Amino acid sequence: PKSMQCKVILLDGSEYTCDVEKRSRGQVLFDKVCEHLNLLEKDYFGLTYRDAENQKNWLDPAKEIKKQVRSGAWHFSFNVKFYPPDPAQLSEDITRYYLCLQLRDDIVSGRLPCSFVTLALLGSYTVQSELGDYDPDECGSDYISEFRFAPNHTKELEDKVIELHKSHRGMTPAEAEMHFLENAKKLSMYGVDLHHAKDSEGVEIMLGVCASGLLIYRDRLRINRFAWPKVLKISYKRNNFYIKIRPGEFEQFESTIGFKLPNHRAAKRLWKVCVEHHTFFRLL
Ligand SMILES: N#Cc1ccc(CNCc2ccc(F)cc2)cc1
Repeated sequence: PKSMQCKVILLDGSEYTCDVEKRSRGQVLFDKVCEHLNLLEKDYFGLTYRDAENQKNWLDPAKEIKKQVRSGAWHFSFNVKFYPPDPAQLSEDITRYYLCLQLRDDIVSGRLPCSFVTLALLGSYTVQSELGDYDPDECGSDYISEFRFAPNHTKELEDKVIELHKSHRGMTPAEAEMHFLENAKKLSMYGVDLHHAKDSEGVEIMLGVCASGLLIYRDRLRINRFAWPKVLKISYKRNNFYIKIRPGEFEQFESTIGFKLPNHRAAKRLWKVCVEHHTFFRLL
């Protein structure tokens, strides 16, 4: 029985390598990675790969791996797929730990914008979880942490992390990670998957996919939001993406809203993530 080597970048930046049968469905690999991570609350997570166009794609666990990666390498990343709106409701601390690792990368990458003070507060909880209580012996007036906290590090940010870290004496790792998540979950771009698009007039917008629905970002002035329960049907056709909205009270007709995506693959990608979010957060 012929087996393919898989490589998976884990959220701590390490590599997990395993072999699966070449006709294996995505679930086979995902189960091996989750067992490696001692992760039981698996439903929030998934594997991504990079396509022939270098776009991030979710590996569909119900479909053959080979039919997805096609001509590319069996190289994947382990990621959060569904960001829980209330991380305190997760059963296990280790689930919150992996969600923290994802969010740290969302911040450093700049996908999750964050004020100076929130960058410092999140960094201070991470340090507290991983190193424990503040130690002046580890940090002089000129201290720079090995921890990546932000898309652009400054000395002022390092100092503020230390100042807040001093205030967390006696905090345990699960406690610190829960505080991290209580702050992170409030950020306006928390768990938002952003997609470049044009409206039915050709104006550049962003479509954001998240627990609370589909967000349209026209710019700092005018942001529309469609809660998932208001959405009856998501479709795509060529480069176009459409949402069918429930009729409003006393309105005779449903309303269909149309967007232009970069190409057909990008319309299909957006359709699939919206459908998956709609289903997940309907049931969660
Ligand atoms: N410079 C340099 C340099 C960078 C990376 C590596 C090893 N990368 C392994 C790896 C590949 C694909 C994958 F998905 C997971 C892990 C070695 C040297």
